[PDB]
Amino acid sequence: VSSMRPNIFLGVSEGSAQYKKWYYELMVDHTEPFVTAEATHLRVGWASTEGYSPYPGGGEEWGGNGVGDDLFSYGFDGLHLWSGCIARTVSSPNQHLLRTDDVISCCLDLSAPSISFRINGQPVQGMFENFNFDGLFFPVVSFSAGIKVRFLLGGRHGEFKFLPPPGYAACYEAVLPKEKLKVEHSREY
Amino acid sequence: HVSSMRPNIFLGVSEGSAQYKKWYYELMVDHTEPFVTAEATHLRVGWASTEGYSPYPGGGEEWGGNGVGDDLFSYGFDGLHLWSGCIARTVSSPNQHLLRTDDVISCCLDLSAPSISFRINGQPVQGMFENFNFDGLFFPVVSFSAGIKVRFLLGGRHGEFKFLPPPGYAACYEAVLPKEKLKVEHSREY
Repeated sequence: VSSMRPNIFLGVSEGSAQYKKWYYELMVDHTEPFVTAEATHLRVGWASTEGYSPYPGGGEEWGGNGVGDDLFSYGFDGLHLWSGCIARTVSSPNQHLLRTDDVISCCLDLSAPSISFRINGQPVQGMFENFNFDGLFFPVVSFSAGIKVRFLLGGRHGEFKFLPPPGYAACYEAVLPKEKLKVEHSREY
Repeated sequence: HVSSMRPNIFLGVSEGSAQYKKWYYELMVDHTEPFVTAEATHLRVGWASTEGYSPYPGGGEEWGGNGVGDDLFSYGFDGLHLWSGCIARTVSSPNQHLLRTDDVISCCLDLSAPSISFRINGQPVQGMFENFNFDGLFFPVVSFSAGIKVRFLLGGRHGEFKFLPPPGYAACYEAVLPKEKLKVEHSREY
């Protein structure tokens, strides 16, 4: 499984009076038809830097693993929410596994805290809430071979298809000052 | 304009056993564009240190994905020049040229010297990096403009070298953390 993420890192510093509600969308451009359902993986959501792999000297690195396959990430696959390698079904209109032209809205509310999703503008009935966190969250997607997706982070270069829920800010605005917005892709060698 | 790639191989000094202090990999250039006037190209390969990561709140540190040699924590070669701190140092080699299709660049990191040196199509590049501080962990890295296609040859089954590493050098592939899978990360402007 491959993974992609932008360089957008969201957290709370107590007393900083930060913006705490963040929104982005993912558009699915292509999935592979001629592959089996067990060989297909497409999940989108959020992950925490607390899930990084440790290195000598206190270093920590993103592992690029499947969204929801650990205790520090939270994914949606169209039918299910994933966390801790466990899937749970959630309802949405016309619910289906993620496919070409789906637009997934991803919501992170660090004041709750909560994570929720929309599919093609419509609420997904089921959320993650009151999870403990100790790190920074980033948008993330994981996918099997040949799948093509794009982050829509807001603004001229990734316009949202849907209006964010009240109180939510566009993820592109959270880039660190002086850094350029970039997308990182991880794949097995 | 410029993208960057790296494997998850991190090389550094420790107080433990250190049979291998000299590390080697190759980069194969699969495609560069022939000469065109409407665009300038960029292709640099070498090494970077985690000390060049960008700091984030809470002590986080992230790879910036910037051009190799565009800061004081990375060390790049482009066929004609070595780059560090955004400055180019002219070096020489036989049959000299900016990197092009089918070039194989050897990259060498010697943590005992310390030094970073290069070969091009098997021949030594005359001019190396030597009088640098080498704090942090080093990783192979490449930076390139759009449409350029390159591959790391790190050693191991999936990336055999075209040339023998110089005496005393070990393949980067051997330094993967034992619980990690070998992956390549690609950074691109959004």
